[PDB]
Amino acid sequence: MNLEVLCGRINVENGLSLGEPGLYDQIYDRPGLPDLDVTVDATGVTVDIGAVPDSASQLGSSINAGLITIQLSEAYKINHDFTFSGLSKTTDRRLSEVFPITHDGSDGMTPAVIHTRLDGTIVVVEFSTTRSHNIGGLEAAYRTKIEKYRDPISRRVDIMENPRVFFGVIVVSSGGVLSNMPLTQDEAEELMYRFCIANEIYTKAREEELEAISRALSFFSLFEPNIERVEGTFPNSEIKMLEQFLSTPADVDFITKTLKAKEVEAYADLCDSHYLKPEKTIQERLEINRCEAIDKTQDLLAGLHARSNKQTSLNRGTVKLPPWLPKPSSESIDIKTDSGFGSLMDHGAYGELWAKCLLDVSLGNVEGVVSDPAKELDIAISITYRRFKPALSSSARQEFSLQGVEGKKWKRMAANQKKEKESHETLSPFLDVEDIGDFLTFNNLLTDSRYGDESIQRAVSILLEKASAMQDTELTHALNDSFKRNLSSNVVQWSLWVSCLAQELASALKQHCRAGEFIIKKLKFWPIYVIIKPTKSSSHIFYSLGIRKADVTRRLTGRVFSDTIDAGEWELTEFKSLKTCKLTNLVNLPCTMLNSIAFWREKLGVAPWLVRKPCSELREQVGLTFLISLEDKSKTEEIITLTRYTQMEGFVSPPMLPKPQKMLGKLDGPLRTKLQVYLLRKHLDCMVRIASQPFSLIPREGRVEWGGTFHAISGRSTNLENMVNSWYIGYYKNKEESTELNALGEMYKKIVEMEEDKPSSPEFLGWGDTDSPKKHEFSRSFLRAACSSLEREIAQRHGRQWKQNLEERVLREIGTKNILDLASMKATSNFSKDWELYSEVQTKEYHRSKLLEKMATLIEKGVMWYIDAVGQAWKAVLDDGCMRICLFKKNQHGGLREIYVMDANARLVQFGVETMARCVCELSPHETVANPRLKNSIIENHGLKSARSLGPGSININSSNDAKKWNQGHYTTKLALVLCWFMPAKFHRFIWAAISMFRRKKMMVDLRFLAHLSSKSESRSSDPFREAMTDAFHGNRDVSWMDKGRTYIKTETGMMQGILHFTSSLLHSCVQSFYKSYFVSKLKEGYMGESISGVVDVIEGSDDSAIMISIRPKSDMDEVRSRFFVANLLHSVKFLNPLFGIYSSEKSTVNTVYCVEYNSEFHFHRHLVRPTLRWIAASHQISETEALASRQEDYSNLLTQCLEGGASFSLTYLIQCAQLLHHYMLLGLCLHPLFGTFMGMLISDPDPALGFFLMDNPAFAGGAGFRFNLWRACKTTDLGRKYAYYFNEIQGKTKGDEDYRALDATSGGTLSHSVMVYWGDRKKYQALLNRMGLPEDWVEQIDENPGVLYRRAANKKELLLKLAEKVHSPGVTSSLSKGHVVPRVVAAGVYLLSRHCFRFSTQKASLIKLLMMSSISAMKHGGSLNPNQERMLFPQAQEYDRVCTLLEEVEHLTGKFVVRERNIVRSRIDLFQEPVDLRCKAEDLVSEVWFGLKRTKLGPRLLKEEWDKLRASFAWLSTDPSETLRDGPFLSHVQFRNFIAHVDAKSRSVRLLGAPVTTISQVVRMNFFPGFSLEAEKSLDNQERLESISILKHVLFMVLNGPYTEEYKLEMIIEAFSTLVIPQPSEVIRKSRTMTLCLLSNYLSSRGGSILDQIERAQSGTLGGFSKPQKTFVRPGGGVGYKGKGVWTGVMEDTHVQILIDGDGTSNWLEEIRLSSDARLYDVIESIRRLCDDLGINNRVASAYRGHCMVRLSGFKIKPASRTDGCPVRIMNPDEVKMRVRGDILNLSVTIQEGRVMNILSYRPRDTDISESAAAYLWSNRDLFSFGKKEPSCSWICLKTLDNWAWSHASVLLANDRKTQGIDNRAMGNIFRDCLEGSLRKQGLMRSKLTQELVDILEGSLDIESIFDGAPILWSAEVEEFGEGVVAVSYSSKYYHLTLMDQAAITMCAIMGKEGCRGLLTEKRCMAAIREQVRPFLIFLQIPEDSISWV
RNA sequence: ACACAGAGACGCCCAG
RNA sequence: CUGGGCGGUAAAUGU
RNA sequence: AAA
Ligand SMILES: [Mg+2]
Repeated sequence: MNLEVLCGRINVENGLSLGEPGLYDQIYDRPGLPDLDVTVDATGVTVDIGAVPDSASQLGSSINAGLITIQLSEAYKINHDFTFSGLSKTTDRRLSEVFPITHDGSDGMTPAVIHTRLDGTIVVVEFSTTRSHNIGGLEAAYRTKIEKYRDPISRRVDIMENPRVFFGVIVVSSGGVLSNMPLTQDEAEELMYRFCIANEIYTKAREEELEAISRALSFFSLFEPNIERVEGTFPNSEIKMLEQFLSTPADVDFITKTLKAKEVEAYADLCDSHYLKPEKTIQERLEINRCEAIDKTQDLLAGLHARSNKQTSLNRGTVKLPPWLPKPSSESIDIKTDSGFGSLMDHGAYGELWAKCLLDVSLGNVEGVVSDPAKELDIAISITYRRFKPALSSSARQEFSLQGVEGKKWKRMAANQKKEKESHETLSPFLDVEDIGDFLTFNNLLTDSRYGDESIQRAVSILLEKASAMQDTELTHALNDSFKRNLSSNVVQWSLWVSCLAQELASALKQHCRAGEFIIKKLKFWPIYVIIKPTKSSSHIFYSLGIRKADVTRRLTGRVFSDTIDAGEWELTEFKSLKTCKLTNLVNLPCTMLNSIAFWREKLGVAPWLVRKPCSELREQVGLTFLISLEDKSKTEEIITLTRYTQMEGFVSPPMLPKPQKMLGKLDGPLRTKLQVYLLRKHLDCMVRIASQPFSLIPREGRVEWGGTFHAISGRSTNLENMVNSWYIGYYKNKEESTELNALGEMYKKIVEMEEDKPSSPEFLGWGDTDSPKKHEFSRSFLRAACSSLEREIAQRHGRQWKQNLEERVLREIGTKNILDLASMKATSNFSKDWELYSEVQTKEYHRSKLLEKMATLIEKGVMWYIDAVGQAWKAVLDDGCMRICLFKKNQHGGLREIYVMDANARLVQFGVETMARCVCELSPHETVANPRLKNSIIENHGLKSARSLGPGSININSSNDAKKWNQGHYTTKLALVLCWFMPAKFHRFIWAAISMFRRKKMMVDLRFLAHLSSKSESRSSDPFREAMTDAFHGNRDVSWMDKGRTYIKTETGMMQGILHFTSSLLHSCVQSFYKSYFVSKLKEGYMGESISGVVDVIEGSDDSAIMISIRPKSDMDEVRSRFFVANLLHSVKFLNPLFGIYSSEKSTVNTVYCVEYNSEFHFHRHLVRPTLRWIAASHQISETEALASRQEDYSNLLTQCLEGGASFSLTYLIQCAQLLHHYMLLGLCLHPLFGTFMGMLISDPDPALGFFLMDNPAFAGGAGFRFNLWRACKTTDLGRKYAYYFNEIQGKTKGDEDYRALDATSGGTLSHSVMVYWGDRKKYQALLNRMGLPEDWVEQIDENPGVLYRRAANKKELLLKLAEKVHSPGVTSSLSKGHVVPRVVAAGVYLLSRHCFRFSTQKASLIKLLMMSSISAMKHGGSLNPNQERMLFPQAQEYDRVCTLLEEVEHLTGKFVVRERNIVRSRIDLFQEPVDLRCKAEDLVSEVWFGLKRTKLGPRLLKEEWDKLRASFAWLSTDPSETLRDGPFLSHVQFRNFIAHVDAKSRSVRLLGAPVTTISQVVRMNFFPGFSLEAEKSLDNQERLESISILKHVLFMVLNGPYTEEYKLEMIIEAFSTLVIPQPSEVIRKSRTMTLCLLSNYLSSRGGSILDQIERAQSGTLGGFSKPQKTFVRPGGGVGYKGKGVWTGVMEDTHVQILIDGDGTSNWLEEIRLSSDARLYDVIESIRRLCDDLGINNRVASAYRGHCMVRLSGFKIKPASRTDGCPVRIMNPDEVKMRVRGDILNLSVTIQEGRVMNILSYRPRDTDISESAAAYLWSNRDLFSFGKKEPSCSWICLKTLDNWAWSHASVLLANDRKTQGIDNRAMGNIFRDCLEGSLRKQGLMRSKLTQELVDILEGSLDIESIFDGAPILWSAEVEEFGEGVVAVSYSSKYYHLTLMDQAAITMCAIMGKEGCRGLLTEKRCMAAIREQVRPFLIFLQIPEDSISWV
């Protein structure tokens, strides 16, 4: 029907109305039904509509014969949208548009139809249907639909002017129609007919949260893929296997037999492999092992030498660059031919070429060789190369073509063929690697060059001193001098000119040249000339070097450098080649060398400010780093990398021997470089040395240390940290390198090798159990047992209802997904049927498209929910029959990895399974890849459990594991069985089909690879894979994985890398749970039927795993038997691992005592080591961005990540200096002639996002972010004037200057003005935009409806707009193109200074022009920032000021060297936290004001107040969104939203590692340099005026927690508050102790008057507390949880509220709300939500009260009173207050009535708020307060130690009870004893005070004593536990920071004896002559003298 | 020179 | 043998 | 007293 006539026949009067319900009934007779054929599939449901039966009543004319399609998701609401088909205009609007904003929370609610009438009236009609036959049901539905809408519509119309609205509702059932809408009878009859058809079709076919749940549930209920088609298509995809796996139980007898067999096999391997039997001495055993290792190394060397040329002596250079080190000079080109050019030609073809090259340059035309500054200066304020063609004689061309400059044309002749045949040769191990050996130990790299006076050093020093102007202390000068000394060196200058050469080559990389011509160019500073012959930009580029040979002042020593040809006066070099990938390391060379020098000098103990000769060890590390960076080969990295695995075996304890000869499987391979031969020889020597003897464990007092550590490459013995960091030297290589076509055959070899052996019989692939499986089989019963064990664990931890919660979570996570979430920049494959066959796509080019294009078509098709697009993708995959995969290579710091790109439909299908697997993995207590908090929890908390259960002196045993081929080896049926086991039986079909689609993998190959492959039919070659591939492609031989003439490789086994990550993690978790259950079951038993006591902890990731087991022995013999038993248990795992599909790798290290590694984190007892070299190396991998500020912020992020790995602040400062040098070099330092003018002009105006580089304070360098440095710069230098002018123009006070104003604010609090234009990907990005076809006027459409940038959005055009603004994002879309960032940045930096390439935020101007415009600019504004502007711009400026004022306490380099702290743990230092007074968020405030949706929890009155404050800040703001755009200085709402969202405070948390732990002062004193203390010098006058409240908190803590009576405490509090001055309170909504202190001071001073008004104003109208408190529940080590039934009573916005709460165990919940007066309720709701989330209680728990009330409240959302859940909302003097002090609690208690206590404020001092600076401030004012009179005060009130006579007087006070004013007895003694005990434990002596069996789920031949002889005994060592759980317990004492008894213990230890004290605390023994002196300390210990027994 | 237990690049398209 | 015109790829799953 |  129509709506126009229906709305026209409605008369609307002024106001609101509801009409009267008109009950309608059927009148005309009804025909039966048209034909309604309905079928269901994955696409949808098809509704075939037949012909309506004919009748005279014209019923059925609305329908039309045909077919109707409905998607599966919305099949639940079929009656509603088919009975009411039509009659709706769609484009559903909300109440926010036509009605104004009321801020009631009901704005998000929208009706079905909303009609703006032709005369302006508003009519809203609501539809409702029901399958009932009673009139009462229709009346109930009508009343419900009336009442759920009447109240909010009334509230909306009782405010808007001239309201004329009408509300209607239509209820249609199968028995009648009830509606207030006047309708004709025929309309009712046709609606009845449509309802009958709708419910017939439904019977035949059968809040946003609830809608998503219903949609997902309906989809999974109606989804039915044909199982038979899957079984006919995919192998081993029968549901019978799944049903059998879920049906039959396990066979326990088979499990027992298999366990016994594998146990005896493991025992046999352990006994025979490690030479256990017969009896032998340990020395004999290690000698036999060493002989075996020597034999294996020798036969490997012989086998490697067999397939090689002999070639004992060979001439080659590992470094291609010459060792020249010339002095820098000016940029003046000088030929200066003195001996004549004639002496050059008669020295070879190189001499002829160089003579002919220099002769042309001698004949004028010097332009092009050196840039002209004049031309650049006149062009900028308003790339020419010197090409030449020499003679090129034929012999010269031949000799040059030998090097490969023109190798294609000169390929035929015999010399080039000989060279090509010789190139394919592998060098021999016996090559006499001699020069490399003595180059490392003896080199002159670290000798000072005495060059620190030239122009480059002058420029960098000028820039450094300009950057360090803000911080002008002595420390900065010392660190700058150290950096300059590092800069002045031979290696650094060599790297500088090498990097200049590399930048020049990268600039000249893309310059096409004709045949026979070259380019000559001179470097800017050094007198070095290069001749460049460039080929294609992707291909090689050639160069030769020439020097005067009279200007080479210095030269590096060593023979590793390549030979240089001498030609008379000039020295020349041959033609070498590089690519784009190899230029990365050459550019970043000087920064790399500076970082390495600083890092190793700091690590070797040399202080930065000292000057010493270099050590022998230092030169080895720096030379090795230099050689590795220069050679840049992939094979060289592996040898150094495997040193970690071959060296980790030295920690293995008895009875296992260290066997590093397992690593020979990867050391084999070709050796094409001399350096690789040297590294292999040193690796074998280290292997032999490791196999000879293990590492020595020395159990000293308490601590555990390892001895005999040494460096792998050079046999020098070092510390442990040096070895761990030397394990990672191989990371000094370019991670990304290009792949050539003769390569890439290794990938296909890795793919096909596993697939060759697949068991043909499928009986052991899930069908049945078997022992001793093959390379792919597994046992079903073991999987059943593991799944049952993990299910038992989950049911134990997460209760018995975990399955239903998991189902609801899965449905919620899958129901809310849109297509726009899936769209991203990730690539996808276009491989299809037409690409399969060759010889038809040979003359075509294959390309990969982004997922954005594939999702844009789906979005514009008309689907938005992800749950709608799964069916089409699944059907398309099933029809195609195979998953289609593309391949490429990802190069990493390790072995090569194959990466699988995936099709779009396959990705869409895989997303849901990945989501389900993640949801299942979120519950496991062992898995860590989805629970990142667990990896730092399981390892650290093992010590606590070991100490708590077993007791003190436990012995730990650990094992670290890995997997050979995790991606391969896994048959997908196992994963499917596990997932279906862990699911509630409704997802089973979908998971089974989505897994079964995997086993038809078809992987493409490169088309050029096949194009070169098809030409050749004979393979030759020495490897079988090439012959097999050639014969299979040509069809000569037949293989299963590839057929004739196809472009795809077909496999059947394995899962790809990462595609099924979470499912593999779940399987690994099941296996580890089974292992733990088996281990504890066997640990219950013991040797000879004993009972070994211990604890087993297990942790795992994707493939990595770790087992930690600790036991406690009582004697020696049982200790040795227990350790042998544990060795057996840890050795059986590698034989239990063939069961399932694990196949544990060779890199696993087993049976180590006090060490365990997991995810590259090494725990060595209480010393935690993290390799920081891997982060220091990666400190220059910046990303391409639109602005320079983003480059600086990326530098800051990399520096922070480097600091978090663990490094001193001096090292961080030096790394920041290196980053500054790198940035300034990237900004055209050595590529543009006008950089000197640029810096000389820039030093006047330092400006971030303009060219200047800000630098941090040396004391605190990495913790502070970029905003802190911006704030310091704005408050220190002239940047504040420009920022003030910019912000004033933003305010609108200063108008004009349309193009001068800055609007775009980059993330990080940096508003920007300009952006560079020239992007290489910009044309590609434009093409990408063209091929998707977005609307052009997206900004015009987004300004019309701005409410889509703040909501989820539902309209299709809304989604198109959101996608359009997603593509046009400034950062992500333009930056994720990626590539080799550094070479392209270098190439663009040759013209960035002087060329029009910057765009305003349309004239394009140079950087110098931008500097001139900024000169005629805000520099003339001359105004500073006011506190309002600073508070708006920096929302955390107070924390910045506090940190800065604390920071300047350290300004001088004075300190003492101390012993290094040997207890390293992690920490979480919180700083720069979110402000408490801000009370709101800008974006949330704007969203709530403009669109009325609940973002912030602020009431409408507070919203009005904050809006008035913001309007005071910004004048052009207004409630109407459209008014703000034109009035304000903004172009579009996108820019406004970006500007608003960018400037908002974010909390900054650092995670330092070091000694356990103001705290900033402690971490800046300890971590400045290891073994050194910074020793800050404080100023007295600062802390009293900066934070006087901290002194008050200190005094309050030391008074309340102290030995004082209550009256004395009251008087002390009164006088302390009277003496100090406290600022006035600030209004906050979050509870704070500072505000309570201010209120307490104002109350006791009585200055504010009515204290209740002040309290309610400070807490924003909130008053009250607990009338009946809640009884406490003792918590296991924490504050007592308040449980029971209680009441919260108070006032809130002039309303007498009363809240009833209840809780049980975990949290409290709302029970009942009683309120005095309704008035406005919404402010009450927001206030009570703030109270609830401040006190931690929840609203989700349902209430049992079913009685009558006014409204319901559930989940902090208002609900109609008809519904039954949620909390009911039923409506029901300053002289009385006083001071009351409880135990460590202050309260302003004021009882409401007699019989109960009513307190309204709280304050408990803690252990944090104690400062030594506050104690010193109290010491200066010792006579001011009353505490200076007696001895307990001035020592307990202040913080100081106790003197000898002082503690003697204290002891004689202790001996007698006496009576002293407010001093007390027996409690002062308690705190004294606690302080003395804590002081005792710090120095030593006194020790710090501190299951899923398998059954319910289901000898003595060795000498032992001899095989464990010669080993230390560990139970007699008394070694402590490790982990942060133990460490944090020892600091739990409240009086930890007390020095009141340290000197007492120092004096007592000497007089008593180190062993004597321990005997005293155990046996109570002492001798009399020292008893006379320890008797005062015996009364301090409160131990009687008659009890202690004398010796 | 680069890559590789010899699968490739060492310019490509034209026009005469 | 000359002469003219140039543009690529590179990017996978998760927190 | 605390999340
Ligand atoms: Mg592995």
